[PDB]
Amino acid sequence: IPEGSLQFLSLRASAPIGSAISRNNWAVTCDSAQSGNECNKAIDGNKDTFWHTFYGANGDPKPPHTYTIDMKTTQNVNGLSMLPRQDGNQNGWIGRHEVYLSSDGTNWGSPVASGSWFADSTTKYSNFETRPARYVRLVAITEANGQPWTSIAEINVFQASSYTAPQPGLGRWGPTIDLPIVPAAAAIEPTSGRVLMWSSYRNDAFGGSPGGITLTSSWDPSTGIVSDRTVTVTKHDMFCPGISMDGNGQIVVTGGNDAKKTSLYDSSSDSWIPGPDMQVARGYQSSATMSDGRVFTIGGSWSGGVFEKNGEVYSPSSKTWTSLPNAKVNPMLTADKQGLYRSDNHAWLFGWKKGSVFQAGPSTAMNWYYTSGSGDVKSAGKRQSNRGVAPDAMCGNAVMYDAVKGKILTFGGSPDYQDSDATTNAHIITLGEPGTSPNTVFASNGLYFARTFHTSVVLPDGSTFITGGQRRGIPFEDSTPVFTPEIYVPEQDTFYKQNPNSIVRVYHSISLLLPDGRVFNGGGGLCGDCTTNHFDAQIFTPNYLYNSNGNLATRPKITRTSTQSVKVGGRITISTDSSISKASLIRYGTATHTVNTDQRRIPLTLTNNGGNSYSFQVPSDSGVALPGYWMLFVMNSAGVPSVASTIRVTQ
Ligand SMILES: [Ca+2]
Ligand SMILES: [Ca+2]
Repeated sequence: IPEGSLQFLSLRASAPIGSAISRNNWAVTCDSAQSGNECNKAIDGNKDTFWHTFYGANGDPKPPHTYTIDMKTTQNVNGLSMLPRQDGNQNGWIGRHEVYLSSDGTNWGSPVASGSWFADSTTKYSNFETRPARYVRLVAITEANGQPWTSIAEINVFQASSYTAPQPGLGRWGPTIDLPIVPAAAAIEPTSGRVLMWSSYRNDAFGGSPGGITLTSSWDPSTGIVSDRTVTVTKHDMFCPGISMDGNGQIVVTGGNDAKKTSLYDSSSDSWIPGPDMQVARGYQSSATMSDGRVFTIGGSWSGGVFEKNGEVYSPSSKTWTSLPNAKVNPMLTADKQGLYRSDNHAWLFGWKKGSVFQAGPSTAMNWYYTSGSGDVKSAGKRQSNRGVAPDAMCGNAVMYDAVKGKILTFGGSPDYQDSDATTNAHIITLGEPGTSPNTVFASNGLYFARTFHTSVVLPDGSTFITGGQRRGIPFEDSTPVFTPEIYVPEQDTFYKQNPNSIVRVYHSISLLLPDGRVFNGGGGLCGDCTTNHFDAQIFTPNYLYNSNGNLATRPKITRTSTQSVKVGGRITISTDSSISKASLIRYGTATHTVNTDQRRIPLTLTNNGGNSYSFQVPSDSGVALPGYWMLFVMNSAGVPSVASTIRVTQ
């Protein structure tokens, strides 16, 4: 008996890592309950009985509706589950919701989790960081269909095996954002400032695949609202696509199950529209935006035949894909045990000067790709250090934290895509002109924790946040998880462990830098009726946003910008509320399968005009300052960043 049905495009939701707390001694209360649908009906163990708020003769009071639990004793709570009514009737199904924890039952504080649950009969979960509590409260903000009622067939609360208070100075995890989909792919859509999330659909528990369906949702940081899941017949089964945000700011998704399809996200109408078909079938490949705004892609797993997966280029202006057969994929293949099926997967691509694209790995061999004529490829040497040659690092990460100096930090990964041990390998690559072999050195003493399928983002201050993953790569399995994130600080050539989280983020997980300076980490799974589909995300707040007291630090503010669009080499003048010491530009990102070829950081050279007025010039080379949308951050002497000001860079 699987969860849900094909009719609803259902998937089993992942539970927290813990056990259900005995409810025999619980005292429950609700804002209202119809006779016959008492509040204790949600804790009687009968899936066919449910609590239901007032209706009919008692009137139809609208939400919010609340369910409060007194567990009588303190427990280390890390989640809750909600089983909706199972009679086919949808009245009362909870949509938008919030979860609160309390030690006294009177001070509930702020929600430990909030978001929106999908409208179907499957068991829903709200998983969050462990916290001692005697009382738990679930608030239904809206009903799945906008109706006045709230109902619950069974509600449970989970306890972790232990609790350890977070250490001061190492950041903080929370809250959890509950979603109606597994965010397997995501991006920060620049025109709206929202986190766009999407996934494909498949569930062998039902069989008979629908075909070409894309499920999408979004989270707005300014309102905290998670939009309802949308089902689009894109005729593009993604699952393992390439993703880029072009020079104009449009999200371009390529290949996957439907190997030659291209889908574009039209931001003005919040919808996926068809793009031109690629010339070659590809899956698990990376794509990268170029200095001229075009998008380059190479690799594509294996296909029944003898068609090579050499490079090709997309033009947003002519809406065409053109093969670049001489931009050969062979030089970048790893020695994966599975051969061509995996050897060209997830290349560490970076658009660079004069239409070139640098490939930093995962293969030991690094290469330069060219896009003039029918393409070209030139060796850039091997990723290495005084410690030796770096081994193939499939699903390791690569982040360009200082584009002006050509700095790329690489870390983690394993020799084979699956069933192999990850390593602590980490390197710093310093890019020069196309065609030259960059110098490479080891980053500090490597990662604290070996990991693969982990994700990462460059932060406003130039540091790189690294999170999730597992010690041994096993897609869809939440084994050997790494719960402690790490931050690399370049000026100190040092890695720092941060406070750990409670949710496993492995294969199919993502991370993105939010405009407000925090990190959005979520997803993982997408395996039908499996127990590892994570329908959520969590926020990580870096230490730079907290003062010594534990409260939010005062942030510098950008009170004015002379323009919001500038050509490469151009100048922008700004005004701040107080003196600042540094500034940076971070390109908006996209993410899936550990790949993010869109993010990068440019340290800005400031000019002090006095009176808290500063100006800066955007790098003249579009290979460094890739066209598209960027986030402008200013930092004070204490290292605290402002929230981002959106800037569009053009040619
Ligand atoms: Ca019941
Ligand atoms: Ca929009």
